[PDB]
Amino acid sequence: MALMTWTAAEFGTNVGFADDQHKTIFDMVNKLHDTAATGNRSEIGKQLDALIDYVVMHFKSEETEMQKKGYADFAAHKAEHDKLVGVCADLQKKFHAGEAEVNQDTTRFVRDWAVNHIPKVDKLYGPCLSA
Ligand SMILES: [Fe+3]
Ligand SMILES: [Fe+3]
Ligand code: NA
Repeated sequence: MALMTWTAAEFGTNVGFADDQHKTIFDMVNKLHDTAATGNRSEIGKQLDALIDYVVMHFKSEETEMQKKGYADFAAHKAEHDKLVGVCADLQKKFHAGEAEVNQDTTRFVRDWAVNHIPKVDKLYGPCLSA
């Protein structure tokens, strides 16, 4: 049972690149979720690291477009990104020190974050970025 399922109704932004990057995030989170129910710590870490790298790139992609187009709520939206990047960096620090584990609570938090962020934050840039 996949943790996350993308639909257009719930998550579509009317912005092609963003919808595509979102669908990749959901697939990479789903993979990490399944791995996080095991004790395969090396595989957990590789999938965690891949997912974080991709998310940071997604945020940059959204920010570069918002800023270039003079989107009204760019700085607020970047602030929400930058707080999750700080949480991700802190988790990588603790995980790669052997001080914290990644488990299905970790991936449920990323789920919770995304399923709030996409509809309530990302969908707001649609009109600007699809114009
Ligand atoms: Fe997004
Ligand atoms: Fe965003
Ligand atoms: Na995300």
